[PDB]
Amino acid sequence: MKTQVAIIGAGPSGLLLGQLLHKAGIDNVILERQTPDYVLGRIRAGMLEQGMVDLLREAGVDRRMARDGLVHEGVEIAFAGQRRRIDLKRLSGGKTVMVYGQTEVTRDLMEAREACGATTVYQAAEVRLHDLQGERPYVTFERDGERLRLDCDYIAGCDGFHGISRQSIPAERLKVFERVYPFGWLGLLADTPPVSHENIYANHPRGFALCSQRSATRSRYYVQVPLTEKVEDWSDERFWTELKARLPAEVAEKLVTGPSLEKSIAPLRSFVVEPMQHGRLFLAGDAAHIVPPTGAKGLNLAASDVSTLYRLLLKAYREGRGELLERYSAICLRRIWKAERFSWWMTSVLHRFPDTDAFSQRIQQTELEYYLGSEAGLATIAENYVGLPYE
Ligand SMILES: Cc1cc2nc3c(=O)[nH]c(=O)nc-3n(C[C@H](O)[C@H](O)[C@H](O)COP(=O)(O)OP(=O)(O)OC[C@H]3O[C@@H](n4cnc5c(N)ncnc54)[C@H](O)[C@@H]3O)c2cc1C
Ligand SMILES: Cc1cc(C(=O)O)ccc1O
Repeated sequence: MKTQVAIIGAGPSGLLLGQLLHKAGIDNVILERQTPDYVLGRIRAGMLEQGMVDLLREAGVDRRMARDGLVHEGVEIAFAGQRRRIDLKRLSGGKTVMVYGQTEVTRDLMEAREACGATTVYQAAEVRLHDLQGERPYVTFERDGERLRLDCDYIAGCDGFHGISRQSIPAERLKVFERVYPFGWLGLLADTPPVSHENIYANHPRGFALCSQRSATRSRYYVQVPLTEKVEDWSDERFWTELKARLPAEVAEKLVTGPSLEKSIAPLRSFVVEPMQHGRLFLAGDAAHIVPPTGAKGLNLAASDVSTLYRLLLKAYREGRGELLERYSAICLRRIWKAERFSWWMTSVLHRFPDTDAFSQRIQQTELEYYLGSEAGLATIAENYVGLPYE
């Protein structure tokens, strides 16, 4: 097989890059280890920045999102008996966020890719990269018993955190920045109407809680839990009871509960690798970095990475200077770290940390009081929440 850009992974990163390159005229093929049904089996929600929204329109996959998508002009933070709404639209200057799940985005992208007949190879196992600093890089994999080879000019590592792409770079070339938080999120997806038309973050002494949406008949809730916890010790019953205890009464009153469609515990991690590339290999999305989901930034960061790689690959294949591709890591990392900072801040002020002292609690409380009580403070949250202007 011959292509111009070999893409590893058919997640939202790889698919979006694939479709963007398609419109541009750049040949590309995607290799996915799992099956389409499995990738779509991944039930992850989604809050979208306008940057990602507009990027889906440019890729031509905006029709269904324009229909099923839900716009939020604001978001709520609850703490210390208070409920404070952040007017995102007003504070950021017209900008908003979009409720549209990653599962839907991934579906939409697949449909556009199948519809246009672009190349995608699922069940591609033992994926291995070759000659990365060489001039004829190539990929090798096995499906249906046969061993194939995909020749290429460039390789896009969009194979997520546990992908082979990052592990294909010599470790001596990479520096890893990592923070593991002492808690996880116990999440529950239910076929119930959301308690609020905007999302609600809650800092409660018992722990963090989050009320979120998917459709308008499907809700997504989280409560922070210790990593000592196992999902089997948490009935739907126990979940709703804890969630209600961590919410304002006037919210818990209005809360429609129900059976769990999905119930899982997710650990919170920060992760960044520098640089994000090696020769003809470019990492994007979870392959390069992880954020705690408190900021809802991982998928949006994946988008910005892909947007940068797409536009550099354009100026490369067109203007014959595949040298601007050296600027990939520096450009992405500037935005990645700003996302890591906000996601870290959000996590730091909304969660309860073990073995913290009285001073830390008061500082956390004062952080919320100041930033939610100041027009400037509110603006710093808002502009980060909707997404800072692209680079
Ligand atoms: C609970 C939770 C809530 C979140 N909420 C938000 C939110 O509200 N807003 C937001 O912007 N982000 C959110 N995120 C972040 C988002 O889910 C991820 O950042 C996003 O999935 C990253 O996409 P990706 O394509 O880079 O990686 P992935 O989605 O993991 O895709 C990687 C693909 O590559 C495949 N693959 C792996 N290894 C190989 C291999 N060797 N060979 C071939 N293929 C391979 C995988 O099967 C997979 O299909 C949330 C995350 C979690 C866990
Ligand atoms: C607001 C938000 C929502 C989700 C979700 O919809 O699951 C995850 C993380 C978030 O910060």
